Amino acid sequence: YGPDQRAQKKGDIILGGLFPIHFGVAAKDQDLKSRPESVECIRYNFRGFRWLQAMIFAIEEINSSPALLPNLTLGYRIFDTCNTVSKALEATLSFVAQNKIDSLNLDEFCNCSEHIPSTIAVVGATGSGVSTAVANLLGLFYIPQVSYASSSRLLSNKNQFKSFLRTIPNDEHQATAMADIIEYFRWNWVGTIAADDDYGRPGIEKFREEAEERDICIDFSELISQYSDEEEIQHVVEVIQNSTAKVIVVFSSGPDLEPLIKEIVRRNITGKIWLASEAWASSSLIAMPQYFHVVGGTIGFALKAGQIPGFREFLKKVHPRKSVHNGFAKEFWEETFNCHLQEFRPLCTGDENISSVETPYIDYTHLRISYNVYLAVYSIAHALQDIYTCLPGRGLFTNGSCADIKKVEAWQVLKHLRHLNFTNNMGEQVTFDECGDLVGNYSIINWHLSPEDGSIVFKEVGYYNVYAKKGERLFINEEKILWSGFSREVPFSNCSRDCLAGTRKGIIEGEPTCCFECVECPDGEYSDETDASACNKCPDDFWSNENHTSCIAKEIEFLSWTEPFGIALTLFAVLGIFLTAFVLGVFIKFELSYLLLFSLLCCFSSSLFFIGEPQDWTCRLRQPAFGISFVLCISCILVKTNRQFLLVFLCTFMQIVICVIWLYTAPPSSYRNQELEDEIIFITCHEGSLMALGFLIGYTCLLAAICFFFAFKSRKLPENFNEAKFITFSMLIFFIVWISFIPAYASTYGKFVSAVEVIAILAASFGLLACIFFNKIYI
Amino acid sequence: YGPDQRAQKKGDIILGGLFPIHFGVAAKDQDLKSRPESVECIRYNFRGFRWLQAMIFAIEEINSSPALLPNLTLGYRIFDTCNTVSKALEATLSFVAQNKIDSLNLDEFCNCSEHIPSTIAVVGATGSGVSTAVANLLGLFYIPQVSYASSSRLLSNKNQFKSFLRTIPNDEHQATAMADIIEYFRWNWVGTIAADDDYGRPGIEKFREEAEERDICIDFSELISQYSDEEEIQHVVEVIQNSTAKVIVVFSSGPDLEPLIKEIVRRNITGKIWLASEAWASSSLIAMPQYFHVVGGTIGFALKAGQIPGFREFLKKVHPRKSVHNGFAKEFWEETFNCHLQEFRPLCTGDENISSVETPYIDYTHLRISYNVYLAVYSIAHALQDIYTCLPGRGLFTNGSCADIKKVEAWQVLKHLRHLNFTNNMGEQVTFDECGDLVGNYSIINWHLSPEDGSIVFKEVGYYNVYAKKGERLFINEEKILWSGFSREVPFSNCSRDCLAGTRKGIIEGEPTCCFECVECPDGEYSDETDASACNKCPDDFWSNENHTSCIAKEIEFLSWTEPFGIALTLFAVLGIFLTAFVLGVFIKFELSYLLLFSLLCCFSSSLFFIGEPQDWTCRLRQPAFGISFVLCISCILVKTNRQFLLVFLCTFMQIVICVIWLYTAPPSSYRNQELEDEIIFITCHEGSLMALGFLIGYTCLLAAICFFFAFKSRKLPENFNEAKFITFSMLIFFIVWISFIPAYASTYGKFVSAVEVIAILAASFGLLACIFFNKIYI
Ligand SMILES: *[C@@H]1O[C@H](CO)[C@@H](O[C@@H]2O[C@H](CO)[C@@H](O[C@@H]3O[C@H](CO)[C@@H](O)[C@H](O)[C@H]3NC(C)=O)[C@H](O)[C@H]2NC(C)=O)[C@H](O)[C@H]1NC(C)=O
Ligand SMILES: *[C@@H]1O[C@H](CO)[C@@H](O[C@@H]2O[C@H](CO)[C@@H](O[C@@H]3O[C@H](CO)[C@@H](O)[C@H](O)[C@H]3NC(C)=O)[C@H](O)[C@H]2NC(C)=O)[C@H](O)[C@H]1NC(C)=O
Ligand SMILES: *[C@@H]1O[C@H](CO)[C@@H](O[C@@H]2O[C@H](CO)[C@@H](O)[C@H](O)[C@H]2NC(C)=O)[C@H](O)[C@H]1NC(C)=O
Ligand SMILES: *[C@@H]1O[C@H](CO)[C@@H](O[C@@H]2O[C@H](CO)[C@@H](O)[C@H](O)[C@H]2NC(C)=O)[C@H](O)[C@H]1NC(C)=O
Ligand SMILES: N[C@@H](Cc1c[nH]c2ccccc12)C(=O)O
Ligand SMILES: N[C@@H](Cc1c[nH]c2ccccc12)C(=O)O
Ligand SMILES: *[C@@H]1O[C@H](CO)[C@@H](O)[C@H](O)[C@H]1NC(C)=O
Ligand SMILES: *[C@@H]1O[C@H](CO)[C@@H](O)[C@H](O)[C@H]1NC(C)=O
Ligand SMILES: *[C@@H]1O[C@H](CO)[C@@H](O)[C@H](O)[C@H]1NC(C)=O
Ligand SMILES: *[C@@H]1O[C@H](CO)[C@@H](O)[C@H](O)[C@H]1NC(C)=O
Ligand SMILES: *[C@@H]1O[C@H](CO)[C@@H](O)[C@H](O)[C@H]1NC(C)=O
Ligand SMILES: *[C@@H]1O[C@H](CO)[C@@H](O)[C@H](O)[C@H]1NC(C)=O
Ligand SMILES: *[C@@H]1O[C@H](CO)[C@@H](O)[C@H](O)[C@H]1NC(C)=O
Ligand SMILES: *[C@@H]1O[C@H](CO)[C@@H](O)[C@H](O)[C@H]1NC(C)=O
Ligand SMILES: [Ca+2]
Ligand SMILES: [Ca+2]
Ligand SMILES: [Ca+2]
Ligand SMILES: [Ca+2]
Repeated sequence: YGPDQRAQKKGDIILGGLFPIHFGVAAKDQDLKSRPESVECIRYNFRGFRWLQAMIFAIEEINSSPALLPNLTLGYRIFDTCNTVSKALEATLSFVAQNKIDSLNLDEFCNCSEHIPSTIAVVGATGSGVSTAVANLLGLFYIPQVSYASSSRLLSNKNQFKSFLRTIPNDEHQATAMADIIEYFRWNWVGTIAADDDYGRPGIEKFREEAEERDICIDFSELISQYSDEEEIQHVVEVIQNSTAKVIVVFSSGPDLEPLIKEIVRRNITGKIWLASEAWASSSLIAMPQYFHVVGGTIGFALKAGQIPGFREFLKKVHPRKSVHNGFAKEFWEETFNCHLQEFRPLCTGDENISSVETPYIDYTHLRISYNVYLAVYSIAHALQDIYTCLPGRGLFTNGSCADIKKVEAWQVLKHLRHLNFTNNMGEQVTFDECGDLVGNYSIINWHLSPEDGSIVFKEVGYYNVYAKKGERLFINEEKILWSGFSREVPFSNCSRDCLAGTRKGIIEGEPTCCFECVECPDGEYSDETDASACNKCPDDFWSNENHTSCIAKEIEFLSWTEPFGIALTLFAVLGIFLTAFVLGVFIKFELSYLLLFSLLCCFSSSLFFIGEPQDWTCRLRQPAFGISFVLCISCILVKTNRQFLLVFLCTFMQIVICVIWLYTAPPSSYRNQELEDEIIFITCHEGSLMALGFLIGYTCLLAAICFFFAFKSRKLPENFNEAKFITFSMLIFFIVWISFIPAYASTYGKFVSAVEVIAILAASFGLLACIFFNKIYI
Repeated sequence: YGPDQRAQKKGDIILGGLFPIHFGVAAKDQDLKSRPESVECIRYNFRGFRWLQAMIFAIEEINSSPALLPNLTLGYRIFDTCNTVSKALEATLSFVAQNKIDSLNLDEFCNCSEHIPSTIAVVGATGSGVSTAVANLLGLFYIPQVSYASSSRLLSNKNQFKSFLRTIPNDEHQATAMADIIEYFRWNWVGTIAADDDYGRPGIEKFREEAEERDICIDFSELISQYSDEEEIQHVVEVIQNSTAKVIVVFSSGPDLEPLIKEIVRRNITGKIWLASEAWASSSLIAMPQYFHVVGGTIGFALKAGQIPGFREFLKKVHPRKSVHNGFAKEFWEETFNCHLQEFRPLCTGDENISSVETPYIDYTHLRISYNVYLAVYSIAHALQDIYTCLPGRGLFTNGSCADIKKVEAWQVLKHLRHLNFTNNMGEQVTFDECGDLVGNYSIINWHLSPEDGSIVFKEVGYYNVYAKKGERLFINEEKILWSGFSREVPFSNCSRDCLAGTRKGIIEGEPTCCFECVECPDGEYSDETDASACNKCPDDFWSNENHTSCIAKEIEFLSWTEPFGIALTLFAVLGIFLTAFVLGVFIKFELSYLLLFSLLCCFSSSLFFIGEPQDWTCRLRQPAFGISFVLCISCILVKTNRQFLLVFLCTFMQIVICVIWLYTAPPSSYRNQELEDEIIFITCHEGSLMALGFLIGYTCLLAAICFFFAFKSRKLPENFNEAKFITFSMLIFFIVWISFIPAYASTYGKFVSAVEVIAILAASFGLLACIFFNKIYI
């Protein structure tokens, strides 16, 4: 009863089933003026008819093989749910009719003897919005429902759907796999689209939850349906166009993506790569050749294929007349041959060849969901077998006493179906968990266009092994992947382009972490990585390059010790020492000959002892350059004609006491200065407050000035061949040198702050011997 | 029939109803050894019994007032769904029993005359996981279901739930309101918790979708249930403890938050503020006084209260004996008085006072959902009224012919219920939209503890006007809000603390945009805002401050025009001019008196014409400082005793030709230099390649040196009171000055690169007159 398009066959134990022979109900909506009537289904699903044949075929195989359920035949009352909850509930209200005694004792059948004989276990409700609505009605009467296709995670809640097992993997793994793919191809800017029913809605939240532990920032997220209006479809395609993201993760069903794909083709939005859910990655509505402008390269998923023997030869044995136990055969015949079967449209002779036309009923390469239908009805058969072959004192019920077969109930088959452990025709073990589902391995496919009259071929490009360890589960042989149909290079679908090794990452306000700008950082930056979020600072003896990469450029070494700028002045000091020694020899052979020669040679020999990079001793040894000058300027008071002479320690010991007092105040330490930035590693010796200045003013500007007022009366007096005149000329040379010293010493730094003093001491002590020794010798 | 705890009363038109008298079914799960039986409900819901009394009371009011539905009495078959889909489906399978002809013609009642008289419109299914499961079964038979409490957005899909209207607002507005509150209090780091059924799951996705257009980054998102296990509850409280976010948006129901709230109290996780959904913000399971350590200050929502007259006096008229049409009264009596009614537990006399004990059945301050029950049954009455008072040729059905009352069907009441426009007892208009719901205004409450024996009082702190414009809908009078129970200051719940105006925002890799670090930016930074994501760069005449805020510090103005460093040298130049003029007057009164006085005064008067900030003319007027020196040094060849003399243009015109050729090569333009960074706005005049150097070497070092070999034979020759000797002394002064000029000119910059040349010209031209004019005058 119920609907009047059944597929019915009597038997001892009646199964029942629910299959999607059409794709939907008609678009007519009632205004409720007239009394409402049953809505008529519109499209046709040859894949759904193949699923129905796979159920019926395995029931004939169980009734054929006598090693499984002997002297007991299986019937079935297979209905058709046109992918709608109402058409499914009209069927599963006729499934539970004899069981409807427990609340309504007022059934009292009164229209049949066996009273619509009680279904033991229903196999069906493909959609997950349909299984959720049928498993609520098959949960009061405890009839087990073994669904072959519904694969949402809401149905794995065994406090509400108390009797629901399924032979298709959960979708907690597929939303992990679609994040592993996006992580593996190094994308971080994707968008999601999900069908608004119980399949896409809790299956895109798992992808959102598992693509933010990988940094898979989501761009947009829209929900579609198969009954959405034109404003909603236009809004979804405007969000697709208004964005810049090439990976679109579509977690939807077959005919829910149809109004979006039609309109995206009609508006020609090319470039995106569609990661596909399992429900539409092998679909005879989206894989159509004229959609291949926008739908190509769609890396999808598919379940593990099966092998059913004799099934393809059983599919061709169909007929609208020889099949008396199949009410859908006439509708399939008329829809596949464009006939009109008589018992615009020509009358059908009924002698056609089924292998002649091209249709998804017989043009298939792998059984994937049809094998799940076969496996579900074999699961119910292998539970009825264990009820059949149970010995007393051994079973599963209370006190081990198992139940009979001739009066078997639905909850006993549910109890045995929970504890199921059997083997297929492929040697695999099938067992339902505590949440009642199987576990399987996905085989990632790709959408290629066959270049000889073929529609679309699905080329397998890897797997997804769910048994392996977390992290190593995905294998993508990416030399078979044709990006957007024809290309070969992996497309760029990041948000902002990853900047180079000279720049850092700077963010925009109101945009995610996955989108930045990239600016350069200054002054000791050294962005050593490629995408560093903050470039560091260099060590103090290093400075950044021109391209702002790793700072291998060190700072200065400004010393000029043996350089060709200081070595020539050292040669001048050696020439002064040699010219002094050649006069000392002529003064020895041929106190003003001992001290005013020895300290005079010291003032020109220790003046070469202030070059190079200074240190503690080379920074404390600047005091002899004045202490020896104060003793070598004693000739101006010792060689005069106004001459008890060995009391030069009335000034030399004063200078020595000044030096011994000032060596603690002006410290014996070079001080490295930071005046420039790039190459500024200095050494400047940092005289304290007044020490060397007071020492110079009290010796080298005081003795030569106290000699000045004493020799100004003798400058116009020649004596001993004008010795006073030559002393005054050397004193004028010394005054010119000490006038030239101080401003050039004040207005220089570093390399040129010592080369003024060391040149001025040379220029004074060379004149103070060349004006005097030559005139005293050559006369 | 169905369940054997009904509330039944016969009548002409039977309504039906579904109410949550208990809170859930017992925790016993079947192992299916025994034959499974009906599970027994556990807790009690006095609020649910108040809702049942509000339905029954309005049915008595319709049967009482003769102005509404006269000569026609309303019955009801009210059942009890213990918040479970299975207990609701056992009831709504006994609602549709006479309507079960359309698919099963084999009903053929055979146990009643009227055959369980057909319910016209059911009122119930409070939960939104229960209304979704009952509206699928009341959508084949087109019975209208007017739910009073289910408020999810999945039920507003009129292609699947074809007959479902409701008198509670949708939850597309409440998830907007909870984002408006978080935006209004300036939070950006929240966490969400949602009950895993059809209420929290599509209601937290709307909050996630509307709290990322406001930048409301989400921290965590967990799903709970009332059947969750201890590992899941421990995981949720470990995510709450392991996070740092104080705003927790709980979108859940009453008894779904119970195992989380119990365990959070048992582990004492204090500090969080719980934004509440409407379902538990006024709940007699969470608002309990011992939970107030962690549950306080919970800014919730509540619907608009109603006024039902006579209802509180009707509630006290209940009795287990006088109520013959109410099967729940004995259970309510026994559960509220701890009795055991006879027809551990003492026997009940049945003479107690209902207003004596404290219970949520009678301790209420505002009718919110009870008014919705009243409004739903008045909606069905005001649709039956319009079927009653329809004139022919005027109705809503086909060709205007409306239907009778004595044979009325469910789809006619559905048609009239769609077109409903009536008025309450409060003067408000009630009309269902095209998606079949009402619109209402929320009244935001807060959870205060009453400090005299009270449990928890709910103090209203504002509203949420959904009729107003988008953006201005929320009004929070925040001087009534007690944060976490007692406090008064708004709590800080951002991710990272907003940094100051000296620093920028730097990001962390692997963390959202809402969390940053804050580093300082250098060298012309001027972070003018408070939380700028990138600090700008200053204009070139400005440099950054010490605190790196807005750069008001301008650069240098190094000129020294009228400063106390250049004005004293200008006074020295004026003194040189005056001392030259006083000698010119004594040479006039008492060509070497004309040219060697006029050009000599020019060389000391135009030497003050090179001070200040230079410009085109003040940078081209450096050439007279050599052109006048070459003409004023002509005295050294014009005043000698070896003296056709007016051919000084054999050198002065050569210098003039050099200047006229070099004024284009060395350009007349000051060049601003950038040698330092902070205060470095310079002017340096940028001599070209060799122009001034060659001019100086060809005039001022050439004439004085060609005079040298001519006057070296006359230096030992006194003539005209030693004029040659005084000329040689002035030439030695000039040679000393031009030896002191060049190194101090080379080793300075800017302010000290002109003050060396302008001092050296003064020192040369003062000596070249003071050595000569004084000896020529005073003799
Ligand atoms: C889109 O943005 C992505 C950021 O999420 C980029 O992903 C980055 O790719 C890098 C390779 O180009 C990865 O570097 C790897 O780092 C690990 C250590 O973390 C090393 O062992 C690997 O050797 C190294 N890879 C190579 C080739 O050297 C980054 O780790 C990775 N970022 C993250 C967060 O994982 C994408 O590159 C970018 N897209 C494009 C096209 O550039
Ligand atoms: C948590 O982070 C939030 C960032 O999302 C901070 O929110 C910022 O608060 C500022 C006020 O303190 C807002 O400034 C306002 O800016 C508008 C113009 O955009 C002006 O008209 C207002 O006058 C100005 N407010 C004041 C008081 O001057 C920021 O706009 C706002 N950020 C955003 C993105 O809106 C929170 O402040 C922060 N929490 C705490 C406690 O600081
Ligand atoms: C799951 O997928 C994997 C890979 O696609 C399959 O694992 C292989 O199984 C064969 C047969 O046992 C082994 O010889 C290989 O070594 C396996 N590959 C590995 C471990 O990488 C497996 O057949 C699939 N199906 C199931 C049910 O596990
Ligand atoms: C919705 O909420 C608002 C504010 O809580 C209420 O609006 C006020 O209504 C009264 C009566 O009409 C007016 O006098 C006020 O001016 C309104 N306030 C405004 C416009 O800010 C309103 O009563 C609530 N209910 C409905 C059904 O709108
Ligand atoms: N899991 C799918 C059902 C499904 C799997 N494969 C399919 C192929 C076609 C149609 C539906 C399916 C759903 O929830 O809807
Ligand atoms: N909308 C709630 C129903 C509800 C509203 N208020 C309530 C108060 C108590 C219990 C349930 C409710 C839900 O979907 O579940
Ligand atoms: C798309 O972008 C245009 C231009 O900014 C804008 O006008 C339009 O509203 C956008 N549409 C959507 C859906 O964002
Ligand atoms: C869509 O665009 C592609 C490439 O731009 C082009 O080949 C194709 O013909 C277009 N189709 C339509 C219908 O505009
Ligand atoms: C043993 O089995 C009988 C019926 O088979 C049952 O009534 C009884 O309770 C059982 N006893 C135990 C201890 O299991
Ligand atoms: C039962 O199933 C388990 C795995 O689920 C398997 O290891 C075991 O071999 C099965 N039992 C038998 C008897 O095959
Ligand atoms: C909480 O933090 C601790 C310490 O880092 C960690 O060991 C634990 O696994 C965390 N738990 C969760 C649920 O994040
Ligand atoms: C929980 O903590 C609060 C404050 O720390 C304290 O007042 C209260 O007594 C605690 N309760 C328990 C059970 O530890
Ligand atoms: C008028 O009404 C009759 C019955 O009331 C109906 O059969 C007929 O179709 C209607 N005609 C029009 C034009 O509405
Ligand atoms: C019908 O409802 C509208 C608003 O929905 C209201 O404006 C109008 O007044 C109502 N009709 C009557 C007759 O009150
Ligand atoms: Ca398909
Ligand atoms: Ca934003
Ligand atoms: Ca409650
Ligand atoms: Ca991260």
